[PDB]
Amino acid sequence: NTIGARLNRVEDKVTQMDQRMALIT
Amino acid sequence: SNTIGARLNRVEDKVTQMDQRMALITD
Amino acid sequence: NTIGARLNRVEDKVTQMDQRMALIT
Repeated sequence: NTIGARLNRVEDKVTQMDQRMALIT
Repeated sequence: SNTIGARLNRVEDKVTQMDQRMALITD
Repeated sequence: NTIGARLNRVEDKVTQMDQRMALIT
């Protein structure tokens, strides 16, 4: 897959883990 | 070893493992 | 912005959150 595609996928994922975080801690 | 591409690789590895450990912290 | 800054910002975020998880497990 493309770097453009991969980069986007990781920016959102980090964003998702951050929200799972926020709801706990 | 340090192109945007090689570093992307590392950052997705870290993200992958981090996402699992996370299932142990919360849903 | 650029692909470089975007990768930097994401490394930045991943790093901050790893230290937060490292405290727990």
